[PDB]
Amino acid sequence: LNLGTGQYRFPVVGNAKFNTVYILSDETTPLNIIGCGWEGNYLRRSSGI
Amino acid sequence: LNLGTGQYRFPVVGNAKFNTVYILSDETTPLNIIGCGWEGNYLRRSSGI
Repeated sequence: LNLGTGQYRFPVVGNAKFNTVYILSDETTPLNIIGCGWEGNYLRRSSGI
Repeated sequence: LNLGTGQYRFPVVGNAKFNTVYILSDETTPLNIIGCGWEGNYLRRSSGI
C-alpha cells in the first residue's frame, strides 16, 4: 500500500470570504483527515470593542 | 433572478444616539439579512471604572 502519515501543506492564496477548499477524490483507496489548519495575514483596521 | 450574496457596505455617518437605520422596501421579491456590523470612532474621555 501507499498510505503515509500527515501533515500536508498546500497554498490557499487569497481572501477568506472567497476561497472554498474542498476534497473530491474518487477511488479504490481510503483516506483519513485528522485536523486542518490555516495561516494568513490578518489586519483589521478598526480596532474593535 | 437577481439575488446576490453579501456583504453590502453603506455610510451611516453621525452620532450613534441620533442615527436610526431602517429597511423599508416593498416588493414582489424576497430578502435575507444575516448579520449587521458597524464601525466608527469611539472616544470616551472619562476613562471609566
